[PDB]
Amino acid sequence: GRVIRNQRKGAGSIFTSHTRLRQGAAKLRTLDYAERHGYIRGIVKQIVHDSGRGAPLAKVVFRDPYKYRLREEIFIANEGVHTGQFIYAGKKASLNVGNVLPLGSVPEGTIVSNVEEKPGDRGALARASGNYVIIIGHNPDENKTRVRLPSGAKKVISSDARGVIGVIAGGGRVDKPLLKAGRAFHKYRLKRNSWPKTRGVAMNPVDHPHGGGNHQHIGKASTISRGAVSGQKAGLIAARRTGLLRGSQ
RNA sequence: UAUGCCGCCCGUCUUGAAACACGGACCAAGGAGUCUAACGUCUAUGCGAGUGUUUGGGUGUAAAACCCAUACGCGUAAUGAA
RNA sequence: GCUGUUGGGACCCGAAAGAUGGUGAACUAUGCCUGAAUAGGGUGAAGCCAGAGGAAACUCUGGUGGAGGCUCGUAGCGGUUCUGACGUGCAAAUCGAUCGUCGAAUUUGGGUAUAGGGGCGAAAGACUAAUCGAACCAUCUAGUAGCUGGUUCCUGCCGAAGUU
RNA sequence: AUUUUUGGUAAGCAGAACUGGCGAUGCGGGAUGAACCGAACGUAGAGUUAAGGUGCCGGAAUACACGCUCAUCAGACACCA
RNA sequence: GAGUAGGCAGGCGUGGAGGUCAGUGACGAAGCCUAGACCGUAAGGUCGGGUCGAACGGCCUCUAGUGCAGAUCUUGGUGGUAGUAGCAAAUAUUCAAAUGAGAACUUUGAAGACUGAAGUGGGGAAAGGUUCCACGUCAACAGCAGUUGGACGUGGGUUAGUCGAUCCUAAGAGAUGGGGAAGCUCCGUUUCAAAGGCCUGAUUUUAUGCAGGCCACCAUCGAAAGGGAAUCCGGUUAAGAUUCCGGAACCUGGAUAUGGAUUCUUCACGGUAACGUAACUGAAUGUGGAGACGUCGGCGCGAGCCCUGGGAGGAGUUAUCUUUUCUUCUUAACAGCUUAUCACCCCGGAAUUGGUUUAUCCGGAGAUGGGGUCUUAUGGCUGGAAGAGGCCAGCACCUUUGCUGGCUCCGGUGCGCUUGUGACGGCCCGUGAAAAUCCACAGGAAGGAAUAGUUUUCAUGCCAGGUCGUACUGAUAACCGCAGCAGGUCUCCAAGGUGAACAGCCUCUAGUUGAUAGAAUAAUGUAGAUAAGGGAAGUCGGCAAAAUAGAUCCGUAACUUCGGGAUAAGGA
RNA sequence: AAUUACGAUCAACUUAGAACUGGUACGGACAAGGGGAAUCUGACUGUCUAAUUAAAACAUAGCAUUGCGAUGGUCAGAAAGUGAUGUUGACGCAAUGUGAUUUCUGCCCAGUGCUCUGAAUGUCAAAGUGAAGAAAUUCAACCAAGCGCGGGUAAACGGCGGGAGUAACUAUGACUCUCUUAAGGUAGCCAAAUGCCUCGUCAUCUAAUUAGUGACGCGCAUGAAUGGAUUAACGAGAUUCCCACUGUCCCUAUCUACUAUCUAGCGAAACCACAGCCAAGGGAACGGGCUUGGCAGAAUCAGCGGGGAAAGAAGACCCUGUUGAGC
RNA sequence: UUAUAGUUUCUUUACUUAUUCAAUGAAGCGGAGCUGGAAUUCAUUUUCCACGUUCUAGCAUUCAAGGUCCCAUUCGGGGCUGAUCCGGGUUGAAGACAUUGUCAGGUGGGGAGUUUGGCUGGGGCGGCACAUCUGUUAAACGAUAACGCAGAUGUCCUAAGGGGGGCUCAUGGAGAACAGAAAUCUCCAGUAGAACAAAAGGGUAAAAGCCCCCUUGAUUUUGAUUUUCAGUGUGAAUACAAACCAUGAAAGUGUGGCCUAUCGAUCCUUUAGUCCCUCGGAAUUUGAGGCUAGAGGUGCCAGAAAAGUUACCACAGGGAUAACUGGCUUGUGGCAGUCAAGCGUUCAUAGCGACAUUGCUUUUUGAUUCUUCGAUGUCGGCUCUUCCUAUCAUACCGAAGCAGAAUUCGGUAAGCGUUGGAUUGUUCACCCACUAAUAGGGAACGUGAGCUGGGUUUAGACCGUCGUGAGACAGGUUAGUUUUACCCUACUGAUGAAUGUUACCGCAAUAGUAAUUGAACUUAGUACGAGAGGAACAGUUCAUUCGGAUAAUUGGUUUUUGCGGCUGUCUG
Repeated sequence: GRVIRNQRKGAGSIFTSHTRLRQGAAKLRTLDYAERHGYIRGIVKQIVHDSGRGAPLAKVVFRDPYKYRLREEIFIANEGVHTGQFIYAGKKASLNVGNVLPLGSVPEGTIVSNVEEKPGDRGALARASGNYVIIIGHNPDENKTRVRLPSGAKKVISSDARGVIGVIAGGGRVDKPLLKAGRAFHKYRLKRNSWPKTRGVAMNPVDHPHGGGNHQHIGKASTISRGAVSGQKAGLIAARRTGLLRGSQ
């Protein structure tokens, strides 16, 4: 049998990200002395689009404390952030929308975003459109704060891990229907080559573990094991359950 | 050449080919049981309880011919797993 | 020395295959980069302007505008039917009429990436240089064949088997 | 293929027994035919016959003898139509 | 005395080998040809005749790549079919002369035609590679012909500071440090690297040591369509020209001396202001701009073309008519002075809400109104530049060249066509490259005066611009398809009429008139057509064809996701 | 200074309106929709079998499910100081299914599969542990994961036909039992592209209909995202009927051009054992040749498609082969 | 008992330094000290308590201030602060876990390799005719086949083996309380009609059977022999011999079952035997290996280790073998007789016909496998010719339960014709309608270089059922390339040398041949008939189907491009 679409996506020839039209790596400015001990003021110089990503990027000009420059940094604009407004990044920075303070230096119940998994990561969590973390709990004894992720999972991050206050802008983007194929086409054309997906069942048995038959049908269980080899996984990997539930998910 | 009578197209597989079975338009040339190691039978030749010079040496008119020691193979004893 | 046996290309010619190591994206497939190309019409979306009606709630009219993976149709791109032409052709896929579509999921040049149990696939086992249910080149290789075909002078004598 | 013989409606079908043939076989005859009849074959001459025939084709009695048959679908040589 | 498969024996023939016949042979070896002969049951042998020209044989033995009709055998050659099939799509040729041995095909003239500016026009890209052009020539090729040719023979021809390449980066490809791998080499291109360059004077030790000091996540390749320093006109050759010549520019790199401008504390002044003027210091470093960008719909402007008027020339028609049919009347880069949407500035203080677009946006973060500032795209005029080019007339000139003079002017118009563009607007879960390169500012390092010095962002002046490509076709004959193949192959420019129109049909410019021809008009074909009456009865099936059709007015159903259906239908 | 709705001038083509006129002609050539009533099916535009299939197949938006919070998920690499996603972060990435909108999406974890805040020891490898021995060694308990056992799960694969009798009356909706493991096909739909019988039966369309449509349903073998029932618009899709139209036909005819034909020139190929008259006979059971008859006269031209079991290609169907390949 | 600190022995934590994951251009880490403002126990040697920037889209870069030495006080350049000291651990996670290495268990069609019996009236589905046994086939020795017939085996038995001894079995008859058809008892007959483990056959009467007594010949050693047969194996059997036993008074009999079936190689493993041999430098004991006889098994039974699928398919072959024709056959189908119980008022036969029975045909379907697998183009229709007659109509006849008309049954007879449509691809079928009638057939199931391509049967696709699945379906559905004649013959037409030349006019061998059917008027409302209905020959007039001509007329055709008209454009 052939190597499946799924299998040869990871070889990464044509399936690589379309990265010409993008502004750059959206990160928080590196964890440094000024952010540890005080905070730096930055100016939201412009708020720009980014291709394959449905959340505006806030290009915010900071200074260089050590040499005479203006180190420009590319953020993911929180909703209500505007042009020329002052962003404040550090431990001592005030609790306003746009500001970058460590989760330890923040009260409980805050709606934070662009959070770090490790301290000095420069943003990992709640980075997509209309998504945010809720800082549930705390503990200064073994300084590690409890947080609730957009997936609804509770994690425990260090107190020195930073995050930007408010929700990430561009929310409700998914609640409009994409519409007539071409909208999807154009959406995908600037992220990746993962579009118009052929159904394994509609292929020949060479091409997919679903192929063949005188009727289109999977034939055996679509719930595949976790221990299934890299090449065997087509359907639902390590499916705890299946089917449409009644009442609440 | 005429005349009387006779005479299906060869090769092939086949129980059975003139075959409505296969190859063949025609011609020239090329074109298919070989050599080798090891053996069975039968026969010729030598020597014959022996036999085999030629791996090697000596020699040479020089890949020839001629000469030759010690082994070695086989035979001269079989039967037993031993 | 004839005959015979076995291993060797083993009387000669013949597979579909398999293995090793290499060469192809000048065709077509998909993505990316950087370019280019597409008359004239129909219908008349939002936004906008002026009217009329009614106690009010609110409802009707005319114009404007110029939307649409809208629509007719040219170039273009395609290939439905004629099961037309041709079918030892113009051509190893063309010709003519008829037709699909024609501002986008469009058409396309150059550059660049993906190489064979691999690619690529809006999925037909499709396409990957007229080659694809596993490309092409060389080698292993004179592959093997209980199977087909062939197997070259004369005369003389003898003369079978299809059964255990 | 005659004879014995199983299956089968049957078969130029399938399968046996003994023998003889074709295969591997020309020749005379049954018009023609692998198998039937007669005979098996160096090259010739002469003579005589086999099976089969002797109106004409066609070598050979339109021979002899006793009967039968007249068909507007005569009949005519075994295997064999 | 038969005989397949098969066995065995006796011989026939071939290439070589040892021996022998003191073999044959240029007075003719071998080979081949022979309705001549003889021997042999046969395989075969022997002889005569011819052709030919250099070797060959009998016999006794040795040895083998040793004997052919078949293998859809191999290679090479040859046939019958057969002077047959055929050489029939791109509308089409015809008369005369010339040339020549020879003309349907060549050259010229004259007709008649076609392509019809989405072309059979004029350039190019990739590809080819001399096909370009001249002379000589026709054995081969151009499926007829050939005097012709993209053929054949010998030559000639491609001129660059400005066009490209060269440079920059794009998707990417790739050394390096390193790490993997038995190894071929694989990963990665900023990484767990000690990863060199920049300028000022110095100080004049036949020119070498300083420091003002700075600055550093770092090869290279990658576009003849992206980014990009700078060229235009006229003429010129058999064939080249944005290159040659003539005239005029411009750019970059470097040198420098005058003119200017600035300078009594020196780095200019003016305007309230937007900003202006010929200049009018400016290191490190930092900052910002340009390079730098979608697509579409209408709208304004510009250039070119199209239509069109008067006048100055020439040509065509003229039995009749026509103040008319045709045609020339053109202005490059570059330099100047000027020229505008937009934006901005001052005065002013708006509701009785005004200004205003085709499109409804704008105004107390200051409208309207009055007056100003700028971008110079774009136009105007001028210089270029009339001497050029064009259209003429008169005069000669043996050749080959001329000489002389004249006109080259003034309009108008637009939902026109192409095209550049400016300000807007619709669209997006799509918001539509980067780098080289260049500039500007912030900044204030350093330097600099008046009886002599500053400044090269301005004016003039001086010098240099290498290397490679450059001809030609770009296709119904130059590229790929075995070929001079009805196929395929990327673009640019684009006239008149009809008409909505770049549709179809006809013409102008320019280009071809090439596709074997002549005769005759049977069958059957192929591509076009028409048919009385009936009207799907044909047929698997209304396949094929017929009918309908543009525009204007009238009218428009079920159903509906309320957008449609819709050009419904049905009429005039 | 006395104070209106007005002149001069130049200039395109748009639509109205009337008259006149013709062999009722006028988008005069060119150009240029046939339309209507239904069913099946896919919502639509889009895409592919270059060279026999353009479709109802693929895609699609919508819907649903599954995995994953990075010391990760899916995937790559012989390896690695290696890589894709990822210049990414759940409104994301990855993996499936169904296929617009409307309406709904039932029941079944017994089986296969997947998963787990589930329980022991039922196994339970190597290394380790202990016993015996002179050692090699044999024997024992301890034994990780997974299996096994227990739960969860069907928009996971799938299944859901269930099957009998009694009873008003004349065909039975009340009783009764046993369930194929778990449930017994629910709402719906149909002789449907799924119905064998089948040309089902009834109606309708026709003079006549194995066709069409609408109903009926113990449905050989319909059915709920292996989606079921609708469904406007769309379709070079499959099908039926009607009107217009016609050489499709009754029934053929005629015309044009280019062929064919003849000529000059140039000039192939396929195929070919030898060849080329029949009838019967026998025969590898369908002869050009054989036997017996019929017969039979040079050279041939244009047609033709009866024959040459004509040509094209070592049947691709079927079998065999101790021959392979994709799956 | 613990009080030595002499190892992890096992489990609960901790340390950084290996290993590990990040990030920065390795800037600010850690500890302490200042200033805190303060903690109040109280101004401290006590321990809790921060360390310069926030309304605003500006700016922040070349060490300035004080202080100290040099510059002889020119020029400025330098020390420390400004900005706290010390440790040089860049920062932070993670940590002896993970990572990696090796080995081990699980999972692993993602992937690789390979397999997927045989016989066979084609394969497959069945079956076992594949190893065996009885009877029959089997043709009186033996041997003998088929998917021939009726059956059987993969076991069972310490007694159902061995010996000996007593008795007689099936069944019937007559009889004895309960007791009867059947419980037990007695006698009489009783050639086996019983019994002997099974299948069947053979065998057996003081036994081989049934009852009783004792045993283990169902033992040891190896050889020869018979059947199958190669005179191999295996199995079974026979007869002795040499040992040891059993029984019996003994003769004797006994090496498993009364006889004919009941079973299995090498290699491997395991057991029995034997003071055995070997382990090769020499000893011993384990251990292993040998020697002789068993057992664990191959049922495909002389003994591979083995699942599908292909409608995407492939190669070598095969007419040894299927799907079509043809050939023998004729069951089956179709047609036709003989006999005649009877049906038909009566009446066998006008017309039919039971029970039987003899055929003929090759338009069905089978049976077979002879031809073809280096292909004979595989259904139906369209077209077209010819033939068969088993006659639907027509011609002329005979018969009748024939009055007429109508119909039925036959004869000669294939001359003559035998249709138009709806649905279906269909052949077949079924309806409507006209006709004189709408008979049946053949000719490679006529006819594809004649067409068509609906069906069938390649590849795409959908549904149902089946399959875990790939896939399957002679189930349904839709889309799906139909090639070549120019050769010979045949056929149709067209020439033609030679009969001294040429011309005209003829004859006729042979071959062909063609006409067809209906209606209407009259006969005639006549015959016939109770009536109702209702003929026929003769005499006319027209039609259908066919054929051969012909073009006056009618219609069609138009390149007569004959005339006229009309549009677009070009020729002023």
